[PDB]
Amino acid sequence: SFSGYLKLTDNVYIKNADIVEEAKKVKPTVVVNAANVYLKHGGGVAGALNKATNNAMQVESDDYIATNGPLKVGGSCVLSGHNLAKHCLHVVGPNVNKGEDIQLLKSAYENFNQHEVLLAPLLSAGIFGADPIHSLRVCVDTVRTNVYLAVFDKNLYDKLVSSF
Ligand SMILES: CS(=O)(=O)Nc1cccc([C@@H](CC(=O)O)NC(=O)c2ncnc3[nH]ccc23)c1
Repeated sequence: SFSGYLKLTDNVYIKNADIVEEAKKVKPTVVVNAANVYLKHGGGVAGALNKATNNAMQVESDDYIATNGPLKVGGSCVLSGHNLAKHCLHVVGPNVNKGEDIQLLKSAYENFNQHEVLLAPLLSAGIFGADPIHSLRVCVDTVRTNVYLAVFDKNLYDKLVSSF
């Protein structure tokens, strides 16, 4: 039920929207979380998604980590979407502020290819420290499935479209 999106390519779409509000409106099959390897959803997209689930996402994530250990940078896991989606694909993009290799951003986007359609943020952008224009280019050049990108900041949305 996605609406108001601008088509960038055959499979990539973009909208100036809060991913939490977009998830509550659409209730997609898959919402992507901008996760860290420990699934500690403190801030950014992860903190906002977890807060919308009344912390049920953090409780579920802590049990997952206790059983399986941390994810790899560039890796992912599928957990419940709670009240936002059927599923949440927790994807770990490299955190540039922590010295993580930006080359892992392509591996992180490759996780999207296991799902026919997804609502997602730009990986590694925001508090993760990477250039969002770079993140959109890697998204477009890596993801082959249908991805609906929610870009929170209006000025960033405008720059992303103008420079595409
Ligand atoms: C530094 S920047 O990436 O160019 N600018 C930026 C400006 C404002 C925000 C951001 C990042 C910050 C971050 O969550 O780590 N936000 C998002 O990517 C985002 N996207 C969709 N829906 C959302 N709901 C809550 C956050 C959010 C980034």
